[PDB]
Amino acid sequence: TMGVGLGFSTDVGARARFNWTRHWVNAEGHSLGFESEISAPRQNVGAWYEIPLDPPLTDKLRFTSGYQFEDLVDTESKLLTLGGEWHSKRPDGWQRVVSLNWMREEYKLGDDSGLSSFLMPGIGYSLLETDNKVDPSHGYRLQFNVKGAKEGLLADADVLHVDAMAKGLTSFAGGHRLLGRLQVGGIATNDYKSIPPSLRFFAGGDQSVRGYDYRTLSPENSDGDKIGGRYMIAGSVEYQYPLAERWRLATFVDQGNAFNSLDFPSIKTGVGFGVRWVSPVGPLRLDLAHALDDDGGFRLHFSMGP
Ligand SMILES: [Pt+2]
Ligand SMILES: [Pt+2]
Ligand SMILES: [Pt+2]
Ligand SMILES: [Pt+2]
Ligand SMILES: [Pt+2]
Repeated sequence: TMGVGLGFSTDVGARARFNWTRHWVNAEGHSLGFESEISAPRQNVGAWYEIPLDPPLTDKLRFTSGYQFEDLVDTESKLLTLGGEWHSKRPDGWQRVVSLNWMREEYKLGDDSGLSSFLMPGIGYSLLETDNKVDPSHGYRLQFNVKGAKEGLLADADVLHVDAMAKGLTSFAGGHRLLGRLQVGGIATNDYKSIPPSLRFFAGGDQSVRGYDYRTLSPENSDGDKIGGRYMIAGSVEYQYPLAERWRLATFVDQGNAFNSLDFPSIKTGVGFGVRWVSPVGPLRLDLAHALDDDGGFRLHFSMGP
């Protein structure tokens, strides 16, 4: 299968995606792959190899490697990664993923720098339940993921990173939709300074807290630079009114922040309204949001997501 993509976002700007899938390499049903995405603030390249186990569809190994450059707000990171995964799914729909990932990261947090490396195991569970694929009328997504590391065991620090997300949709009356969204993240450690950007948390953006620019909701250090938070929350509620076929009208309320203290979350609130269009290039969403907290102006968001 082949793929090329063009995109735009308020978050990262113009964007190009590429995919290369090779669906059968050998008699055991192995799959080969490549993918990349190029945007001004972020560029990455990736490869993957797949081996079907038994049952062929729900159990498999996927070996992967990757590179990602990221220059966002006041932090930069060159991230190199290798990994092995074992996917397995029970009839509920609960997908477990057992992973072993090694990574090396060159990073700049504010006015400093680092290079650190980790071999970290992770486990994930997912659940996805919807009615159909171009017109979903109700459904949900549950995602849970924990990874961790022990210093000495190829790690500059001890790490316990946890992230979880939940999406839900209901249609009621004559096609009136309600959309619900929650996301939480946390990392526990005894050496926060050795902890690179990829393991820290940021908030704000199209799919996070609308009304605020991408990854700007964050703790700052002594000198006033957004260096990344130990924790995050992001929640959103959206009402959609079907206005025409392929056209919906949404209004929303968002809340969220990235923060270092459970006692001072400093929750930010965004509100707004937008237009949704299921176009022949994808679900496009164009939003107008007024940030109510901090120093709030008005903001234009563009995105092409589910
Ligand atoms: Pt999977
Ligand atoms: Pt990692
Ligand atoms: Pt998600
Ligand atoms: Pt602007
Ligand atoms: Pt896209």
